[PDB]
Amino acid sequence: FDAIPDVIQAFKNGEFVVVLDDPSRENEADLIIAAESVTTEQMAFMVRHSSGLICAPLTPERTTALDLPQMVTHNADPRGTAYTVSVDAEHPSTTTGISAHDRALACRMLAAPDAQPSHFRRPGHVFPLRAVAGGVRARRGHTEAGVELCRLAGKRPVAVISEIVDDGQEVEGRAVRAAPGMLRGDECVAFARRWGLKVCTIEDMIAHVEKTEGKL
Amino acid sequence: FDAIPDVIQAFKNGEFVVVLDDPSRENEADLIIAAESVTTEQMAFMVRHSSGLICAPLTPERTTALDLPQMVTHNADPRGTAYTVSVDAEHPSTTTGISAHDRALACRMLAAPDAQPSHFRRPGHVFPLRAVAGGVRARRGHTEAGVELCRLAGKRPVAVISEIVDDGQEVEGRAVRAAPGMLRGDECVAFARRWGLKVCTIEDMIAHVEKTEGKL
Ligand SMILES: [Zn+2]
Ligand SMILES: [Zn+2]
Ligand SMILES: [Zn+2]
Ligand SMILES: [Zn+2]
Ligand SMILES: [Zn+2]
Ligand SMILES: [Zn+2]
Ligand SMILES: [Zn+2]
Ligand SMILES: [Zn+2]
Ligand SMILES: [Zn+2]
Ligand SMILES: [Zn+2]
Repeated sequence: FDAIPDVIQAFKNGEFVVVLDDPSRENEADLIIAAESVTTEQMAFMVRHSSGLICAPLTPERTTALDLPQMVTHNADPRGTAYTVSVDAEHPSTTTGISAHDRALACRMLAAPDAQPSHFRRPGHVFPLRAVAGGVRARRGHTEAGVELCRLAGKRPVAVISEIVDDGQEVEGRAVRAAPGMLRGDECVAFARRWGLKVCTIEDMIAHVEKTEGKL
Repeated sequence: FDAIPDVIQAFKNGEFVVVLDDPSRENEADLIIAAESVTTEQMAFMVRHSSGLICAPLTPERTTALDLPQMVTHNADPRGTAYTVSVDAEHPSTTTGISAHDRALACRMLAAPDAQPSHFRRPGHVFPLRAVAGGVRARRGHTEAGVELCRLAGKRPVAVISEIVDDGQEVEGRAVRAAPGMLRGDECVAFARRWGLKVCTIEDMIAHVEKTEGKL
Protein backbone atom coordinates (compact mmCIF):
# COMPACT_ATOMS: atom_id res chain seq x y z
CA PHE A 1 0.00 0.00 0.00
CA ASP A 2 1.07 3.60 -0.43
CA ALA A 3 1.81 5.78 2.62
CA ILE A 4 -1.08 8.07 3.60
CA PRO A 5 0.88 11.30 2.99
CA ASP A 6 1.42 10.20 -0.62
CA VAL A 7 -2.27 9.36 -0.98
CA ILE A 8 -3.18 12.81 0.34
CA GLN A 9 -0.85 14.46 -2.17
CA ALA A 10 -2.38 12.56 -5.08
CA PHE A 11 -5.89 13.46 -3.87
CA LYS A 12 -4.86 17.12 -3.54
CA ASN A 13 -3.70 16.95 -7.19
CA GLY A 14 -7.27 15.93 -8.28
CA GLU A 15 -6.46 12.24 -8.85
CA PHE A 16 -8.57 9.27 -7.98
CA VAL A 17 -7.22 7.16 -5.11
CA VAL A 18 -8.13 3.52 -4.38
CA VAL A 19 -9.31 2.91 -0.81
CA LEU A 20 -9.99 -0.45 0.78
CA ASP A 21 -12.16 -0.85 3.82
CA ASP A 22 -11.60 -3.61 6.37
CA PRO A 23 -11.89 -7.21 5.21
CA SER A 24 -14.31 -7.82 8.00
CA ARG A 25 -16.51 -4.94 6.85
CA GLU A 26 -17.30 -4.69 3.11
CA ASN A 27 -13.87 -5.95 2.00
CA GLU A 28 -14.25 -3.57 -0.96
CA ALA A 29 -12.23 -0.91 -2.67
CA ASP A 30 -13.74 2.32 -3.90
CA LEU A 31 -12.39 4.88 -6.30
CA ILE A 32 -12.39 8.20 -4.31
CA ILE A 33 -11.80 11.64 -5.86
CA ALA A 34 -12.30 15.25 -4.84
CA ALA A 35 -15.59 16.50 -6.29
CA GLU A 36 -14.50 20.05 -6.88
CA SER A 37 -12.86 19.58 -10.26
CA VAL A 38 -13.89 16.05 -11.33
CA THR A 39 -13.89 16.06 -15.11
CA THR A 40 -16.23 14.52 -17.68
CA GLU A 41 -13.48 12.13 -18.79
CA GLN A 42 -12.60 11.18 -15.22
CA MET A 43 -16.27 10.47 -14.47
CA ALA A 44 -16.47 8.29 -17.60
CA PHE A 45 -13.58 6.24 -16.28
CA MET A 46 -15.26 6.00 -12.87
CA VAL A 47 -18.52 4.78 -14.40
CA ARG A 48 -16.69 2.31 -16.60
CA HIS A 49 -14.78 0.61 -13.82
CA SER A 50 -17.22 0.91 -10.93
CA SER A 51 -20.69 -0.19 -9.99
CA GLY A 52 -21.93 3.03 -11.65
CA LEU A 53 -23.74 4.11 -8.42
CA ILE A 54 -21.81 7.40 -8.15
CA CYS A 55 -22.09 8.85 -4.66
CA ALA A 56 -20.87 12.14 -3.20
CA PRO A 57 -19.74 12.02 0.47
CA LEU A 58 -20.15 15.35 2.20
CA THR A 59 -20.28 16.81 5.70
CA PRO A 60 -23.33 17.32 7.87
CA GLU A 61 -22.69 21.07 7.53
CA ARG A 62 -23.01 20.66 3.73
CA THR A 63 -26.24 18.64 4.00
CA THR A 64 -27.76 21.42 6.06
CA ALA A 65 -26.41 24.25 3.93
CA LEU A 66 -27.60 22.66 0.71
CA ASP A 67 -30.86 21.32 2.11
CA LEU A 68 -30.32 17.64 1.37
CA PRO A 69 -32.63 15.63 3.60
CA GLN A 70 -31.88 11.98 4.39
CA MET A 71 -33.59 9.58 1.98
CA VAL A 72 -35.21 7.56 4.74
CA THR A 73 -36.20 8.29 8.33
CA HIS A 74 -35.89 4.58 9.26
CA ASN A 75 -32.55 3.62 7.78
CA ALA A 76 -32.52 -0.20 7.38
CA ASP A 77 -29.04 -0.49 5.77
CA PRO A 78 -26.78 -2.67 8.04
CA ARG A 79 -24.05 -0.05 7.89
CA GLY A 80 -26.30 2.94 8.22
CA THR A 81 -25.13 4.35 4.84
CA ALA A 82 -26.46 7.87 5.03
CA TYR A 83 -27.98 8.56 1.68
CA THR A 84 -29.58 11.94 1.17
CA VAL A 85 -32.24 12.41 -1.50
CA SER A 86 -30.55 12.16 -4.96
CA VAL A 87 -29.72 15.20 -7.08
CA ASP A 88 -29.10 16.52 -10.54
CA ALA A 89 -27.45 19.89 -11.33
CA GLU A 90 -29.82 22.74 -12.12
CA HIS A 91 -27.72 24.13 -14.95
CA PRO A 92 -28.33 24.92 -18.61
CA SER A 93 -25.92 22.25 -19.77
CA THR A 94 -27.60 19.40 -17.93
CA THR A 95 -29.81 17.20 -20.08
CA THR A 96 -30.97 13.91 -18.61
CA GLY A 97 -28.69 13.93 -15.60
CA ILE A 98 -27.11 10.50 -16.20
CA SER A 99 -24.24 11.09 -18.60
CA ALA A 100 -20.66 11.32 -17.39
CA HIS A 101 -20.78 15.06 -18.23
CA ASP A 102 -23.92 15.61 -16.17
CA ARG A 103 -22.92 13.56 -13.16
CA ALA A 104 -19.48 15.22 -13.04
CA LEU A 105 -21.21 18.64 -13.21
CA ALA A 106 -23.50 17.73 -10.30
CA CYS A 107 -20.49 16.72 -8.23
CA ARG A 108 -18.59 19.95 -9.01
CA MET A 109 -21.69 21.99 -8.16
CA LEU A 110 -22.20 20.22 -4.82
CA ALA A 111 -18.59 21.19 -3.95
CA ALA A 112 -18.70 24.80 -5.17
CA PRO A 113 -18.15 27.48 -2.51
CA ASP A 114 -21.23 29.31 -3.73
CA ALA A 115 -23.47 26.25 -3.75
CA GLN A 116 -27.07 26.80 -2.57
CA PRO A 117 -30.10 24.51 -2.33
CA SER A 118 -31.62 25.84 -5.54
CA HIS A 119 -28.62 24.66 -7.52
CA PHE A 120 -29.87 21.05 -7.28
CA ARG A 121 -32.94 19.24 -8.60
CA ARG A 122 -34.29 16.43 -6.38
CA PRO A 123 -34.54 13.57 -7.09
CA GLY A 124 -31.76 12.95 -9.61
CA HIS A 125 -28.85 10.69 -10.53
CA VAL A 126 -26.02 11.50 -8.09
CA PHE A 127 -26.25 10.23 -4.50
CA PRO A 128 -24.86 12.45 -1.74
CA LEU A 129 -23.85 10.63 1.46
CA ARG A 130 -23.66 12.28 4.89
CA ALA A 131 -20.40 11.48 6.64
CA VAL A 132 -20.61 11.24 10.43
CA ALA A 133 -19.19 14.16 12.35
CA GLY A 134 -16.54 11.99 14.01
CA GLY A 135 -14.82 11.11 10.68
CA VAL A 136 -13.02 7.88 9.87
CA ARG A 137 -12.16 7.13 13.48
CA ALA A 138 -15.95 7.09 14.29
CA ARG A 139 -17.21 5.14 11.21
CA ARG A 140 -14.66 3.22 9.12
CA GLY A 141 -16.42 3.60 5.81
CA HIS A 142 -15.69 4.94 2.35
CA THR A 143 -18.09 7.87 2.98
CA GLU A 144 -15.94 9.07 5.93
CA ALA A 145 -12.76 8.24 4.02
CA GLY A 146 -13.77 10.56 1.18
CA VAL A 147 -14.57 13.49 3.43
CA GLU A 148 -11.43 12.86 5.49
CA LEU A 149 -9.27 12.98 2.36
CA CYS A 150 -10.88 16.31 1.38
CA ARG A 151 -10.02 17.72 4.82
CA LEU A 152 -6.47 16.36 4.76
CA ALA A 153 -5.85 17.69 1.26
CA GLY A 154 -7.32 21.12 1.88
CA LYS A 155 -10.14 20.56 -0.62
CA ARG A 156 -13.81 21.49 -0.60
CA PRO A 157 -15.71 19.12 1.79
CA VAL A 158 -17.28 16.98 -0.96
CA ALA A 159 -15.85 13.80 -2.45
CA VAL A 160 -17.05 11.28 -5.07
CA ILE A 161 -16.96 7.52 -4.44
CA SER A 162 -18.03 4.29 -6.11
CA GLU A 163 -17.13 0.61 -5.69
CA ILE A 164 -14.61 -1.02 -8.04
CA VAL A 165 -16.27 -4.11 -9.48
CA ASP A 166 -14.89 -7.15 -11.23
CA ASP A 167 -16.89 -6.87 -14.56
CA GLY A 168 -15.81 -10.45 -15.45
CA GLN A 169 -15.03 -11.34 -19.01
CA GLU A 170 -16.75 -10.60 -22.29
CA VAL A 171 -18.63 -13.60 -23.79
CA GLU A 172 -18.35 -12.99 -27.54
CA GLY A 173 -21.68 -12.11 -29.07
CA ARG A 174 -23.71 -12.71 -25.87
CA ALA A 175 -25.30 -10.32 -23.37
CA VAL A 176 -23.66 -11.83 -20.30
CA ARG A 177 -20.31 -11.46 -18.56
CA ALA A 178 -18.51 -14.47 -17.18
CA ALA A 179 -17.29 -14.72 -13.58
CA PRO A 180 -18.20 -11.21 -12.39
CA GLY A 181 -17.76 -10.04 -8.77
CA MET A 182 -16.13 -7.33 -6.67
CA LEU A 183 -12.42 -6.55 -6.85
CA ARG A 184 -10.62 -7.56 -3.62
CA GLY A 185 -7.30 -6.94 -1.81
CA ASP A 186 -4.39 -7.71 -4.18
CA GLU A 187 -6.57 -7.23 -7.20
CA CYS A 188 -7.37 -3.72 -5.99
CA VAL A 189 -3.69 -2.93 -5.66
CA ALA A 190 -3.06 -4.25 -9.16
CA PHE A 191 -5.93 -2.10 -10.47
CA ALA A 192 -4.32 0.95 -8.86
CA ARG A 193 -0.94 0.20 -10.40
CA ARG A 194 -2.49 -0.36 -13.82
CA TRP A 195 -4.01 3.11 -13.79
CA GLY A 196 -1.21 5.06 -12.09
CA LEU A 197 -3.18 5.58 -8.87
CA LYS A 198 -2.28 5.56 -5.19
CA VAL A 199 -3.88 2.79 -3.07
CA CYS A 200 -4.38 2.49 0.67
CA THR A 201 -6.51 1.08 3.45
CA ILE A 202 -8.96 2.94 5.74
CA GLU A 203 -7.06 1.30 8.60
CA ASP A 204 -3.88 3.15 7.61
CA MET A 205 -5.88 6.35 7.11
CA ILE A 206 -7.14 6.01 10.65
CA ALA A 207 -3.63 5.47 11.93
CA HIS A 208 -2.57 8.66 10.12
CA VAL A 209 -5.37 10.70 11.68
CA GLU A 210 -4.60 9.29 15.11
CA LYS A 211 -1.05 10.79 14.91
CA THR A 212 -2.69 14.12 15.47
CA GLU A 213 -5.98 13.27 17.19
CA GLY A 214 -5.17 10.17 19.28
CA LYS A 215 -7.41 7.13 19.43
CA LEU A 216 -11.07 8.06 19.57
CA PHE B 1 -35.92 -1.57 -35.87
CA ASP B 2 -37.44 -4.91 -35.00
CA ALA B 3 -41.23 -5.40 -35.07
CA ILE B 4 -42.86 -5.17 -31.62
CA PRO B 5 -44.15 -8.78 -31.68
CA ASP B 6 -40.56 -9.98 -32.10
CA VAL B 7 -39.40 -7.72 -29.26
CA ILE B 8 -42.14 -9.15 -27.03
CA GLN B 9 -41.05 -12.70 -27.85
CA ALA B 10 -37.43 -11.96 -26.98
CA PHE B 11 -38.50 -10.31 -23.72
CA LYS B 12 -40.70 -13.32 -22.90
CA ASN B 13 -37.61 -15.52 -23.41
CA GLY B 14 -35.75 -13.55 -20.65
CA GLU B 15 -33.54 -11.54 -23.03
CA PHE B 16 -32.59 -7.92 -22.77
CA VAL B 17 -34.18 -5.68 -25.40
CA VAL B 18 -32.92 -2.23 -26.47
CA VAL B 19 -35.56 0.50 -26.31
CA LEU B 20 -35.21 4.04 -27.58
CA ASP B 21 -37.38 6.86 -26.38
CA ASP B 22 -38.29 9.81 -28.58
CA PRO B 23 -35.49 12.02 -29.89
CA SER B 24 -37.31 14.99 -28.52
CA ARG B 25 -37.48 13.42 -25.06
CA GLU B 26 -34.28 11.83 -23.67
CA ASN B 27 -33.10 10.53 -27.07
CA GLU B 28 -31.67 7.57 -25.13
CA ALA B 29 -31.74 3.82 -25.33
CA ASP B 30 -32.09 1.62 -22.29
CA LEU B 31 -31.44 -2.05 -21.84
CA ILE B 32 -34.78 -3.50 -20.56
CA ILE B 33 -35.20 -7.04 -19.18
CA ALA B 34 -37.80 -8.94 -17.18
CA ALA B 35 -36.78 -8.92 -13.51
CA GLU B 36 -38.14 -12.31 -12.66
CA SER B 37 -35.18 -14.40 -13.76
CA VAL B 38 -32.40 -11.85 -14.39
CA THR B 39 -29.15 -13.67 -13.80
CA THR B 40 -25.90 -12.63 -12.12
CA GLU B 41 -24.09 -12.78 -15.47
CA GLN B 42 -26.80 -10.81 -17.24
CA MET B 43 -26.68 -8.13 -14.53
CA ALA B 44 -22.88 -7.95 -14.91
CA PHE B 45 -23.35 -7.25 -18.60
CA MET B 46 -25.98 -4.61 -17.80
CA VAL B 47 -23.68 -2.85 -15.34
CA ARG B 48 -20.78 -3.01 -17.75
CA HIS B 49 -22.56 -1.38 -20.66
CA SER B 50 -24.92 0.98 -18.86
CA SER B 51 -24.79 3.94 -16.53
CA GLY B 52 -24.79 1.41 -13.66
CA LEU B 53 -27.90 3.07 -12.08
CA ILE B 54 -29.98 -0.15 -12.22
CA CYS B 55 -33.67 0.61 -11.82
CA ALA B 56 -36.69 -1.67 -11.52
CA PRO B 57 -39.92 -0.38 -13.14
CA LEU B 58 -43.01 -1.77 -11.45
CA THR B 59 -46.74 -1.08 -11.19
CA PRO B 60 -48.50 1.08 -8.65
CA GLU B 61 -50.12 -2.12 -7.34
CA ARG B 62 -46.61 -3.48 -6.67
CA THR B 63 -45.47 -0.30 -4.90
CA THR B 64 -48.44 -0.58 -2.57
CA ALA B 65 -48.15 -4.33 -2.04
CA LEU B 66 -44.44 -4.13 -1.27
CA ASP B 67 -44.61 -0.88 0.67
CA LEU B 68 -42.23 1.17 -1.45
CA PRO B 69 -42.90 4.83 -0.77
CA GLN B 70 -41.87 7.50 -3.28
CA MET B 71 -38.41 8.92 -2.59
CA VAL B 72 -39.62 12.51 -2.59
CA THR B 73 -42.96 14.19 -1.95
CA HIS B 74 -41.98 17.19 -4.14
CA ASN B 75 -40.61 15.53 -7.25
CA ALA B 76 -38.40 18.10 -9.06
CA ASP B 77 -37.27 15.82 -11.94
CA PRO B 78 -38.43 17.39 -15.29
CA ARG B 79 -39.90 14.08 -16.37
CA GLY B 80 -41.39 13.16 -13.05
CA THR B 81 -39.31 9.94 -12.84
CA ALA B 82 -41.04 8.13 -10.04
CA TYR B 83 -38.31 6.76 -7.87
CA THR B 84 -39.35 4.85 -4.79
CA VAL B 85 -36.96 4.53 -1.85
CA SER B 86 -34.05 2.23 -2.88
CA VAL B 87 -33.81 -1.41 -1.81
CA ASP B 88 -31.55 -4.33 -1.17
CA ALA B 89 -32.72 -7.98 -0.85
CA GLU B 90 -33.15 -9.26 2.69
CA HIS B 91 -31.64 -12.66 1.98
CA PRO B 92 -28.79 -14.69 3.46
CA SER B 93 -26.76 -14.49 0.29
CA THR B 94 -26.75 -10.71 0.08
CA THR B 95 -23.56 -9.06 1.26
CA THR B 96 -23.08 -5.39 0.46
CA GLY B 97 -25.95 -5.08 -1.98
CA ILE B 98 -23.93 -3.65 -4.89
CA SER B 99 -22.49 -6.65 -6.71
CA ALA B 100 -24.06 -7.99 -9.88
CA HIS B 101 -25.16 -11.05 -7.85
CA ASP B 102 -26.84 -8.92 -5.19
CA ARG B 103 -28.55 -6.48 -7.52
CA ALA B 104 -29.87 -9.31 -9.70
CA LEU B 105 -31.20 -11.04 -6.55
CA ALA B 106 -33.00 -7.85 -5.46
CA CYS B 107 -34.64 -7.60 -8.87
CA ARG B 108 -35.77 -11.25 -8.83
CA MET B 109 -37.15 -10.81 -5.32
CA LEU B 110 -39.11 -7.66 -6.24
CA ALA B 111 -40.75 -9.73 -9.03
CA ALA B 112 -41.47 -12.88 -7.01
CA PRO B 113 -45.14 -13.82 -6.62
CA ASP B 114 -44.62 -14.23 -2.89
CA ALA B 115 -42.84 -10.91 -2.43
CA GLN B 116 -43.71 -8.98 0.77
CA PRO B 117 -42.44 -5.71 2.25
CA SER B 118 -40.14 -7.47 4.70
CA HIS B 119 -38.21 -9.04 1.85
CA PHE B 120 -36.49 -5.69 1.16
CA ARG B 121 -34.11 -3.50 3.15
CA ARG B 122 -34.49 0.28 2.61
CA PRO B 123 -32.44 2.14 1.57
CA GLY B 124 -30.28 0.02 -0.73
CA HIS B 125 -28.72 -0.21 -4.19
CA VAL B 126 -31.55 -1.02 -6.62
CA PHE B 127 -34.00 1.74 -7.60
CA PRO B 128 -37.63 0.77 -8.16
CA LEU B 129 -39.62 3.13 -10.40
CA ARG B 130 -43.42 3.48 -10.32
CA ALA B 131 -44.91 3.31 -13.79
CA VAL B 132 -48.04 5.40 -14.32
CA ALA B 133 -51.30 3.50 -14.44
CA GLY B 134 -51.98 4.57 -18.03
CA GLY B 135 -48.87 2.77 -19.41
CA VAL B 136 -46.79 3.84 -22.39
CA ARG B 137 -49.64 5.70 -24.06
CA ALA B 138 -49.87 7.98 -20.93
CA ARG B 139 -46.12 8.53 -20.30
CA ARG B 140 -43.66 7.68 -23.10
CA GLY B 141 -40.78 6.67 -20.88
CA HIS B 142 -38.54 3.68 -20.33
CA THR B 143 -40.25 3.03 -16.94
CA GLU B 144 -43.63 2.51 -18.68
CA ALA B 145 -41.95 0.64 -21.53
CA GLY B 146 -40.52 -1.91 -19.10
CA VAL B 147 -43.81 -2.56 -17.35
CA GLU B 148 -45.64 -2.66 -20.69
CA LEU B 149 -43.25 -5.31 -22.00
CA CYS B 150 -43.86 -7.41 -18.86
CA ARG B 151 -47.62 -7.21 -19.47
CA LEU B 152 -47.31 -7.99 -23.18
CA ALA B 153 -45.02 -10.94 -22.53
CA GLY B 154 -47.06 -12.41 -19.71
CA LYS B 155 -44.30 -11.82 -17.15
CA ARG B 156 -44.35 -10.69 -13.54
CA PRO B 157 -45.02 -6.88 -13.41
CA VAL B 158 -41.42 -5.87 -12.66
CA ALA B 159 -38.74 -4.98 -15.18
CA VAL B 160 -35.10 -3.82 -14.94
CA ILE B 161 -33.81 -0.83 -16.92
CA SER B 162 -30.65 1.24 -17.28
CA GLU B 163 -29.31 3.67 -19.90
CA ILE B 164 -26.78 2.49 -22.49
CA VAL B 165 -23.82 4.86 -22.31
CA ASP B 166 -20.98 5.55 -24.69
CA ASP B 167 -18.01 4.73 -22.31
CA GLY B 168 -15.61 6.38 -24.82
CA GLN B 169 -12.18 4.93 -25.36
CA GLU B 170 -9.52 3.67 -23.01
CA VAL B 171 -6.53 6.05 -22.59
CA GLU B 172 -3.62 3.66 -21.95
CA GLY B 173 -2.35 3.93 -18.41
CA ARG B 174 -4.58 6.89 -17.45
CA ALA B 175 -7.72 7.14 -15.32
CA VAL B 176 -9.82 8.91 -17.95
CA ARG B 177 -11.89 7.83 -20.93
CA ALA B 178 -11.82 9.79 -24.14
CA ALA B 179 -14.95 11.11 -25.88
CA PRO B 180 -17.59 9.58 -23.60
CA GLY B 181 -21.34 10.25 -23.99
CA MET B 182 -24.68 8.48 -24.42
CA LEU B 183 -25.34 6.01 -27.22
CA ARG B 184 -27.84 7.41 -29.76
CA GLY B 185 -30.09 6.20 -32.62
CA ASP B 186 -28.01 4.18 -35.13
CA GLU B 187 -25.38 3.46 -32.54
CA CYS B 188 -28.06 1.88 -30.35
CA VAL B 189 -29.16 -0.34 -33.20
CA ALA B 190 -25.56 -1.37 -33.83
CA PHE B 191 -25.16 -2.15 -30.11
CA ALA B 192 -28.23 -4.39 -30.29
CA ARG B 193 -26.93 -6.24 -33.33
CA ARG B 194 -23.52 -6.72 -31.73
CA TRP B 195 -25.08 -8.48 -28.75
CA GLY B 196 -27.83 -10.45 -30.50
CA LEU B 197 -30.64 -8.32 -29.06
CA LYS B 198 -33.91 -6.98 -30.42
CA VAL B 199 -34.19 -3.16 -30.70
CA CYS B 200 -37.21 -0.91 -30.99
CA THR B 201 -38.67 2.51 -30.27
CA ILE B 202 -41.28 3.46 -27.62
CA GLU B 203 -43.16 5.08 -30.49
CA ASP B 204 -43.58 1.71 -32.20
CA MET B 205 -44.49 0.12 -28.86
CA ILE B 206 -47.24 2.69 -28.49
CA ALA B 207 -48.48 1.96 -31.98
CA HIS B 208 -48.61 -1.74 -31.08
CA VAL B 209 -50.63 -1.10 -27.93
CA GLU B 210 -52.99 1.19 -29.80
CA LYS B 211 -53.97 -1.73 -32.12
CA THR B 212 -55.89 -3.08 -29.19
CA GLU B 213 -56.58 -0.02 -27.03
CA GLY B 214 -56.95 2.84 -29.55
CA LYS B 215 -55.33 6.22 -29.10
CA LEU B 216 -55.48 7.41 -25.51
ZN1 LIG C 1 -33.82 9.11 -17.70
ZN1 LIG D 1 -33.06 9.43 -15.29
ZN1 LIG E 1 -17.98 1.16 1.01
ZN1 LIG F 1 -18.90 2.69 -1.95
ZN1 LIG G 1 -17.15 -8.86 -29.01
ZN1 LIG H 1 -21.17 -0.07 0.46
ZN1 LIG I 1 -23.50 0.48 -0.41
ZN1 LIG J 1 -35.26 6.91 -19.95
ZN1 LIG K 1 -33.35 4.83 -17.96
ZN1 LIG L 1 -4.53 -0.62 -20.78
